[PDB]
Amino acid sequence: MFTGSIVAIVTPMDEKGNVCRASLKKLIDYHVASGTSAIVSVGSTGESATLNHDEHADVVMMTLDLADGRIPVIAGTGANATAEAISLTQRFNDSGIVGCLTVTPYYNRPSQEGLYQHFKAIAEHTDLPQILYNVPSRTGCDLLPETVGRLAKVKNIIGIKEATGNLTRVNQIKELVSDDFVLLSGDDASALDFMQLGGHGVISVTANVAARDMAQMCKLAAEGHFAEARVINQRLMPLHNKLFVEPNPIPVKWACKELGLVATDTLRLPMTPITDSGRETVRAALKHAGLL
Amino acid sequence: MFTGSIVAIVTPMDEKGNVCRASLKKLIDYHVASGTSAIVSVGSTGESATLNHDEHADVVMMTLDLADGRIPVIAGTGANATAEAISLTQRFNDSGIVGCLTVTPYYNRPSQEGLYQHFKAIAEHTDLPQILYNVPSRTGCDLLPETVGRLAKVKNIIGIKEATGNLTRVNQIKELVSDDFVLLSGDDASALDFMQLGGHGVISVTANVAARDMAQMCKLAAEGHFAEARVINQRLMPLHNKLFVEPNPIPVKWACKELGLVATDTLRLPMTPITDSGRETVRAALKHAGLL
Amino acid sequence: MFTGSIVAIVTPMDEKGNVCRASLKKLIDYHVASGTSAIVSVGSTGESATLNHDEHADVVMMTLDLADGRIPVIAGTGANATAEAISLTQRFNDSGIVGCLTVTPYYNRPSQEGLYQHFKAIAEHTDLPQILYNVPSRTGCDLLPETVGRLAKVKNIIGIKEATGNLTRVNQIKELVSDDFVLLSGDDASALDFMQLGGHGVISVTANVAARDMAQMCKLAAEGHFAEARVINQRLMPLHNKLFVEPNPIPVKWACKELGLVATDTLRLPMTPITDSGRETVRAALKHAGLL
Amino acid sequence: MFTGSIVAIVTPMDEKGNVCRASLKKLIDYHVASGTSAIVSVGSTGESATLNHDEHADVVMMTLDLADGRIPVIAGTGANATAEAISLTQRFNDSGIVGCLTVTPYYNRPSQEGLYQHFKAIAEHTDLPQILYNVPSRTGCDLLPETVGRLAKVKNIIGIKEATGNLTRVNQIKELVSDDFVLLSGDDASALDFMQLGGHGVISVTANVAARDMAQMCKLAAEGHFAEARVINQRLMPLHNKLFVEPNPIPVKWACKELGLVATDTLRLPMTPITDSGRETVRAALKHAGLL
Ligand SMILES: [K+]
Ligand SMILES: [K+]
Ligand SMILES: [K+]
Ligand SMILES: [K+]
Repeated sequence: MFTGSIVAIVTPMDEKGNVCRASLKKLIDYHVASGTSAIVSVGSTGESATLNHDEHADVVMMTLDLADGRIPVIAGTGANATAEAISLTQRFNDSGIVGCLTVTPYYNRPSQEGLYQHFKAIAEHTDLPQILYNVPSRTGCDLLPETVGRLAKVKNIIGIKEATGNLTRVNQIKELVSDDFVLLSGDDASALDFMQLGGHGVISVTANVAARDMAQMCKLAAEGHFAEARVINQRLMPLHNKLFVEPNPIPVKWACKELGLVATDTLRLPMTPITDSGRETVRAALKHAGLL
Repeated sequence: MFTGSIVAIVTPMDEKGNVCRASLKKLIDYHVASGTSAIVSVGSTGESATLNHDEHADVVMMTLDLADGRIPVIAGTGANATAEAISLTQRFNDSGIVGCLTVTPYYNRPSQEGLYQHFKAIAEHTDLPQILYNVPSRTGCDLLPETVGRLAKVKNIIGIKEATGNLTRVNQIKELVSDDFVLLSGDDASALDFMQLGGHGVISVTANVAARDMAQMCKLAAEGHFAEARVINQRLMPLHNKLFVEPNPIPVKWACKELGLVATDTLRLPMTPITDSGRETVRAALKHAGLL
Repeated sequence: MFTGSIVAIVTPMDEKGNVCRASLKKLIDYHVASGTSAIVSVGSTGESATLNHDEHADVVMMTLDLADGRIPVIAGTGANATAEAISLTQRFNDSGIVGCLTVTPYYNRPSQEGLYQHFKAIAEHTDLPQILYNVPSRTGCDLLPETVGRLAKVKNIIGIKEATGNLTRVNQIKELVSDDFVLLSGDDASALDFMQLGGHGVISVTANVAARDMAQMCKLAAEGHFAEARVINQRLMPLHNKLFVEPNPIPVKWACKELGLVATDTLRLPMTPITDSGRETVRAALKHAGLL
Repeated sequence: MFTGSIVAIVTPMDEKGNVCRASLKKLIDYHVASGTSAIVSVGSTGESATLNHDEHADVVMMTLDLADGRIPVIAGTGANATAEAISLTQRFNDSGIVGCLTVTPYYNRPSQEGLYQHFKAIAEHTDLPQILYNVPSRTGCDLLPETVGRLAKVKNIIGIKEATGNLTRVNQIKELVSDDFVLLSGDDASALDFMQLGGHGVISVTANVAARDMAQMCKLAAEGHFAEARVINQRLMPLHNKLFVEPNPIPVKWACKELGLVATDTLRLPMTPITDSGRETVRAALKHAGLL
């Protein structure tokens, strides 16, 4: 539910750019079959940026329905206005979702005090477990360990998706929070390293197309079998890197379509279709992972 | 008007975070009297992030009404979803605004081709002049001179607010675009340098509280009187820097309240009240500028 | 000899700026008593920058003499001219030193091919074991894992001091080199993390003044007792950070003098004496480590 | 002379890496004929890093001799040990050089106070004009405008080569120093911008192969004819960039050989020969500049 291989699942779309139920069902069946631990619905990889809150909610509810209790579902609930974050979270109160993934406000670059008040207010308006999400390269701000420690004192703030790729954050956060506070990687290429340092799992883009390998890798890591996990990691490393050859989720949607997991690789503007060079790069990575 | 001193105006709020018409009137009267070239309504400094589109539109309409033809108004129209940008833009068609200030999508980090398709589509569906807005520190993406050059070929894409603070961009862009394309600094501390290199004006935070000095500085710059402009710039430099001592528009709103231009310095979360240290810093800068 | 807690030992000086033998002897006795694994003589912390090659060699030979076979000594041999690196290394051929620490050329920013040819040529002119040293913040260049792998194929290139503080390098290098290639941290604040990921020890500044704790921490790490090691790390973390409050080795020399380990904290220009604020910061860190 | 186009001249070498007098003569004759303002002898581009001080001095003396009073010569005198800088400077006292170009210490990352004491001591022990040289990408430290202002008060500290490429530095420094203090760009690609902002000249790599165009460009810039200067700059821009496609001076030495200005393009390790791809890139840039 908040450990192991968690997929930041794509929102598959028809050619008109609306959610494709047949494709979503196929994806969710795949994750259940693959041993994926949970699904993050309408996170970054799910095109939270270009779905309105009604559409977002429709996808989350559809994902929950189709999951049919077989696999836990975490809703993306991020917003750069605290009022909007609260409103979006309230949509899922008493819904069946097991928790929320909520990103530091983007664009407006709040202070560490602002981040504290933001997440505290959100937490106060829900009984749902909250996973903080830090990704400075996308947001323009950086939720530092000290503030994470402050926020971990709030009862329902229970973990962090740390997407900096800065591995020193693992033990910096760990020393300031209780032993049951969950540390999850948001950076596929460093996620095994992140678990080797004490992290409890990954919210993963790669898991969209290598769900089985990712589940296996994280199980091995949790068991302390890092050399064995590393063999899998090495097979997946080109995907971990090349799934960001063009902006996420352009490559991973293409990959999903290539593997027959979704009907179309359609995205919403300003995401654009994969370049020819992109296709070949990603195809090479899939081949390296043994997925073709 | 798209040259000279253009204020990125604060959205003054009462204690409930709602727009304060009386305060907005005072500000607009102040800019009319002080020679400001135009008003950017609900840009970053106007808390675009935390107003919903309906509130956003209300503020722009209120600003047009209060302006009453005395000073041109430019609407902030940025969104990270191309469909949303287009929809927001339509709310202002035939409103009386003279143009739109439209930011590169934030958080989703589109490619250069993505940015091209975003702004092209926005421009296609309006007759209004469009001013592009690049601010990588906030958005996570960087609209490069090559792509600005492509976009400048679109009839109604007329200029750019360049907020990198990287002065090499001025002549990189200038050489790729027609001589009527407007280059506006979005970085107060480097704006005079930007104008000296070929820039046509500034969309300014400092202009909120030093409107007359900014207007004169920009006129002198336009006339080639850089040494004379620089004397004014030097007295404003502490403001140019310290208005960002805490997240914009926290400092400038406090400054406006201290001068009596607005009734309260209230903001919306995740912006929080200025710190005591911040007040001291900002106060000092106002005094250096001769404003208190 | 190339694992555990290795000290990048200061070059203690009299008030005239020349090596102080009495102080060097006291330091070396301290390291023997403390269980320090080896001594790096005239590395960065030893003011390699401001000693000429004759003076450098005198200090290395004095350190070797005073060690008297009780503790292995690694000579700093870095130079940004390959001819000079070769000449400096040749001074120590058949001397008693057990190996060399050789930094990527600084200032002239060679290519990865240049780095390869540099280190290959050096290795070819000596039988001594070579430890590569990467510290981009000081040198302006970055020896990447791929090139490390290339160089590890040379018989006497046997390890790396990785001072980037970028923990992802550990497993990137490890996968490209043989199992007996040594990975050492050059970044005290992340060194435990570095060992947790597979590193074999640290070449440490902190060990100058906390030799016992550092030895104990590294032993615990090598044994897989990371929680226990972490308790020591937490006690030392303020030193790990604050020993760079002013340029290394200004703080650590002051610390050594304060602990009675050296007679004077004299350095050579352009290093300047510790500031008053500096003194208090470092004193607080020593107190936190229980060393006062 | 400390204004206009100043060439950072290559140290031409035979196949053994020894200075080639015949090639150096050709280069000097070329700069005399092409209107270059002065020659910087054994700066970065002259492989200061890989000549020992005696060879360094030989090249400077040979350059004075060949110049034969026809063009002023500035000696590179930088060292990261203040005592060494002073000693090197004395080798040139009463030599006929008109001044020294002295870099911020590299690798040891001194404080601003350290830099102050370094350059003050150097200036004290010579009558020669000193030009400070700031290039953080290479040295690991950054001489800030405040400290430049302090140093400019020293009689014989007369100017600065500012190689950051950060154009805001021009007027930050200018406002802190007297009107006779010389501001010289050390970044070819931004040099015209630097001059437009108030800079007095450039210490240039590009001038090695486009001496006449550089001399005219700088004269036009000095006269305020920026649009006319910019046309020349645009034909040189590919060289300004691609002369750093591989580490300086690898590209410019190859370019000199291709034009027939020098007999061989040999460098000293850790510089290695230009790649085939590099040749292609550089060749293209020469052609764009009209030189081949
Ligand atoms: K909690
Ligand atoms: K246009
Ligand atoms: K080896
Ligand atoms: K002076």
